Amino acid sequence: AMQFDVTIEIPKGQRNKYEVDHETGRVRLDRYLYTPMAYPTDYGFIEDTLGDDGDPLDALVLLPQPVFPGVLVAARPVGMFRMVDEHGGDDKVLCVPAGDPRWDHVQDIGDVPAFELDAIKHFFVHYKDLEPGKFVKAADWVDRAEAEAEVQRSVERFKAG
Amino acid sequence: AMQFDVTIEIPKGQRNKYEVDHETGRVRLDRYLYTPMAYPTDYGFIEDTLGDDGDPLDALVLLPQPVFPGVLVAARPVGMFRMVDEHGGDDKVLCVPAGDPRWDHVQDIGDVPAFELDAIKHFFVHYKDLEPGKFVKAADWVDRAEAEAEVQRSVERFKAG
Amino acid sequence: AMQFDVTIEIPKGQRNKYEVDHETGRVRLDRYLYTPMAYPTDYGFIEDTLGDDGDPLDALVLLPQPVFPGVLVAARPVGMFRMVDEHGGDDKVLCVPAGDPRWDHVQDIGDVPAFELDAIKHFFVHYKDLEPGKFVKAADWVDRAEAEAEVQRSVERFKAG
Amino acid sequence: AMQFDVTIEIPKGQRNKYEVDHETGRVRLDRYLYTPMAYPTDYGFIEDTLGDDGDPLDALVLLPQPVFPGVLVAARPVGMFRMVDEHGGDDKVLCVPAGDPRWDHVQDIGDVPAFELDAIKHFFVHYKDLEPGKFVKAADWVDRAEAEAEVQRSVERFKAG
Amino acid sequence: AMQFDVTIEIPKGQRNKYEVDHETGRVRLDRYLYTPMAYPTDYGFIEDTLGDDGDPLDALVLLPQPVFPGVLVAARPVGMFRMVDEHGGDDKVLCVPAGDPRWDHVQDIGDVPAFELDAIKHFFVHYKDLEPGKFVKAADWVDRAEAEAEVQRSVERFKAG
Amino acid sequence: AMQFDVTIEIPKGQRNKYEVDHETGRVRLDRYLYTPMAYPTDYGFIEDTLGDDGDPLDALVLLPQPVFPGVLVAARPVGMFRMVDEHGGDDKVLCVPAGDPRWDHVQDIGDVPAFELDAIKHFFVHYKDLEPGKFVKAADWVDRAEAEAEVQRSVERFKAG
Ligand SMILES: c1ccc(-n2cccc2-c2nc(N3CC3)nc(N3CC3)n2)cc1
Ligand SMILES: c1ccc(-n2cccc2-c2nc(N3CC3)nc(N3CC3)n2)cc1
Ligand SMILES: c1ccc(-n2cccc2-c2nc(N3CC3)nc(N3CC3)n2)cc1
Ligand SMILES: c1ccc(-n2cccc2-c2nc(N3CC3)nc(N3CC3)n2)cc1
Ligand SMILES: c1ccc(-n2cccc2-c2nc(N3CC3)nc(N3CC3)n2)cc1
Ligand SMILES: c1ccc(-n2cccc2-c2nc(N3CC3)nc(N3CC3)n2)cc1
Repeated sequence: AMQFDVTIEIPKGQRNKYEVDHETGRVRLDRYLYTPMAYPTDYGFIEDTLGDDGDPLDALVLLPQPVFPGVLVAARPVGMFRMVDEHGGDDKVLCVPAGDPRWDHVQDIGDVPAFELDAIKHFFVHYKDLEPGKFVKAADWVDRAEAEAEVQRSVERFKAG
Repeated sequence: AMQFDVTIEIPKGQRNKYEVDHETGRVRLDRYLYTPMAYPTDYGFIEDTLGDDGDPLDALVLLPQPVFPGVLVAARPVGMFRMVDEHGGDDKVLCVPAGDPRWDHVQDIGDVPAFELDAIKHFFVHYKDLEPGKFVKAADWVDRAEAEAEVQRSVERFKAG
Repeated sequence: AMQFDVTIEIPKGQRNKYEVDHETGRVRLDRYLYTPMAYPTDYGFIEDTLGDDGDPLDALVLLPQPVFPGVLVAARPVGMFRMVDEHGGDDKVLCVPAGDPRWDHVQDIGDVPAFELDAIKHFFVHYKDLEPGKFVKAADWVDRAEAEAEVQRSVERFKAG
Repeated sequence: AMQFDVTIEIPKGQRNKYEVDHETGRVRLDRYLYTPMAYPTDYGFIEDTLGDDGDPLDALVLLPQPVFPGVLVAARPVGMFRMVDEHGGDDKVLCVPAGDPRWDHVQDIGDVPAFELDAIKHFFVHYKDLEPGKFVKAADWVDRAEAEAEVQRSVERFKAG
Repeated sequence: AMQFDVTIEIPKGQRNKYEVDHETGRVRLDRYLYTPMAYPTDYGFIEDTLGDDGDPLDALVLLPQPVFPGVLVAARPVGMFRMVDEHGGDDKVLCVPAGDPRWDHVQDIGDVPAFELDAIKHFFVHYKDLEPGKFVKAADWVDRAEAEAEVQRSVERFKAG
Repeated sequence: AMQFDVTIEIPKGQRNKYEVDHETGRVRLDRYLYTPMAYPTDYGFIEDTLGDDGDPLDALVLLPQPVFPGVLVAARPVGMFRMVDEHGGDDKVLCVPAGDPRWDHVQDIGDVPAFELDAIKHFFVHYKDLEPGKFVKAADWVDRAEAEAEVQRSVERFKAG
């Protein structure tokens, strides 16, 4: 089964948006969000990847308790959230903790409840509503096979360099 | 100057929606919100009032640090958020702490920054997006004179009974 | 379907053990726990009940986010944790929030994962290990039909008085 | 040994100052403190007392973990902090949890370390520095015998009424 | 306009005092404060500077929500807090987040309210009261032009080396 | 007196178990604990050591307020918790903050109260009860002289390499 390390930038329930400077590895505060919304899951990027937009591939990790910015988590994909914004393509791979038997019944996107997927969709659709010249469109949930394919080629793109 | 006590139901930054049973005075959990949003200010109702919808008049209080559910706060109005939802009319009076000199430059709705008012508007417009058969419309900010008038008549309505 | 109000005494993740004085309705700190353990779910009692030990019937409520001590929650039973301690019988009804469609797939004790039930069992078995003259025994999970029966007779016992 | 119930108004580490309305029993926010200071211990008043200033006798309770406003704690005195402010006399009885063997080596004011007593003194001396027309003077730590005497007469004063 | 990166050592509302080892870049706990006081703003140092005392130039950053130790924040100066302690000179540049339109009305020290500046002054004047052989004196607020000048020469001093 | 730097991995009161990758220095989430237990003290490892099991020597640090993962703390030993688990030997040195006069009365294991040592023992004995093929045995508290000896040889082992 596929497995990778996700560096968590943003803990769940945060209104601060943290980034990592990929040159130095330092955590940076991007901004305090302009809307009254909180990140629905722990958010980060997959280590040693180069995604479809020239930045590392983003990842959502379902955790029982949040972690701190900069922490590594061994994760496995169960699906992916596909979206296009002002950057360009900006897809997020949905993951669970790898090697944890408490998440063994979550194998594909159908195993995740609709209310949770709807909530995650709602965040990314609406969190930049009050920022001018920033939108999102083409929001769509896809299965694990599609998620594994995008991880695979993002590792290939990274190795070429 | 006008002054009243607000019973805070919901602290700022909460995703739990608390109500008060007005018969008993007990705090009740209404629901965990279906959207990934947090209450932008401390939220409650004005004591000894009966609003335009047959329930007590709601109030938003700007606090530097949040309080707990059930706590009283002496407040004064600076404006009001006017809205209509599935209940009917459901206006919220915007307030600051009374007798605190740190809020003396906030006297009317123009003194509150646009980014804060936009954020408060955004919460109430979008927080019930994933609940079916629940909407809001006619969202509008009004000045202190209009807010003081609605408080005044809500006290009259309450005394008649 | 059966439904009742649970008054939450202890939030999830707390090491403080709160009780309610049933004469006054006041929240009281019983004690800070002697073991390094935290309450695995939100813990309280069902209103207007008199259980098999002469005190109100205890209840465990599965919540996504914890509440404060004294808060009411409309709940429905899905099972029960049966145990005997130094008090005598001391059963806890396992519940979920009533009227919430996100918990509709949890109807009986089989729908709750083993890891969660094992964790809840582990707390009540071990949390009084360092308190002398305090034990527990006969720890056992039972189904909803058994839970509904104990609620039913505890309401009957309460009405007789 | 002497024992009494303390109603905790203010948790440890808080910058919000809560009071209780003694007519209704409701918790009220007095104010957010003007200095960058936090309450060094859990703070409240002893139930059914009338102190040397016409209000209930205040109490500081040493707890391992803080509680919520309005919670009762069975406590026993080990000393008292004597002070005079703009109100008049305003003494605070230092207490530990009663019936807890982990506090059995704390019997009198000498058993409490100097650094903790100095820190508690520092709070009450300096927390109203930026509020005009508010001071404190005659700050002094006294032993348990003196504390027990003030509790005793404050109960007598309360019973006369 | 002037702009720089501040590495936040201490979040707002903390009683732990963190430092950074400038050789390694590791966060270190200096000490738990001896007084019952909390840091009034987020506190750190400006990257790539060498101040008037041979250490990096300290900075206070006004944030709506606190960050974690080690996080970078792009900031711009609006003033400076001038003080002398047992180290020697130990000035702190007051900043707001750069490129955030919500702070555009804060351009100079006059735009910051007196209550906030008084509170920040109060912390640094009193937080070492219970530490022997440690004082502060010559506490004074100065404008942006003075702050920009000290940043400018601290960058020059750093480049010389 | 002996003194060393402890890198804190796990803050007190956490159910997340963090490790450090000793190759990179990155913090990693090992797992969310399977039992409803929280870490009784701040937990980490001593820098530049190689213990009796081929990994760095673990350390428990008594702090008044918890720190974040990755933070350095100058500590001194007062005792050691000796235990054998599925790894092999896995001893933990009990420490207090070095150069802090508030901990000067804690010099050896006898100065630490029995309730605290019992609680720490209880955590490590029971926290892996629900993980299969994981046990602990030979749990025993030893004095400072024994702790200093194990630190001494773990530094020797580290220097050989
Ligand atoms: C499927 C996927 C996720 C969830 N879900 C939503 C909120 C929390 C969870 C959750 N949370 C957990 N853990 C670690 C405590 N486990 C699961 N399980 C697959 C059975 N689900 C429920 C069903
Ligand atoms: C006008 C009204 C509110 C705000 N505002 C937005 C977030 C926090 C505040 C705030 N917060 C405070 N306090 C108590 C710490 N005071 C004020 N002032 C009127 C000057 N504003 C700023 C300007
Ligand atoms: C069955 C029962 C409970 C859980 N469980 C364990 C931790 C959190 C949950 C949980 N949490 C949630 N909510 C409100 C966010 N929903 C559910 N679901 C029935 C599908 N489960 C998972 C499966
Ligand atoms: C005497 C009195 C108080 C303290 N002290 C200061 C901070 C925490 C404590 C404290 N905290 C505790 N508990 C419950 C965890 N127990 C004690 N003991 C009397 C031995 N002290 C230490 C010595
Ligand atoms: C001037 C400078 C600072 C403040 N002040 C004090 C506490 C919070 C604030 C504050 N907080 C905010 N944000 C981000 C939420 N914005 C501002 N504004 C310049 C209008 N002020 C108020 C007026
Ligand atoms: C001996 C060793 C530890 C403790 N103890 C247990 C919980 C907190 C403490 C504690 N906590 C503290 N600090 C920093 C606030 N100081 C001490 N003292 C040696 C006197 N003890 C009490 C007695």
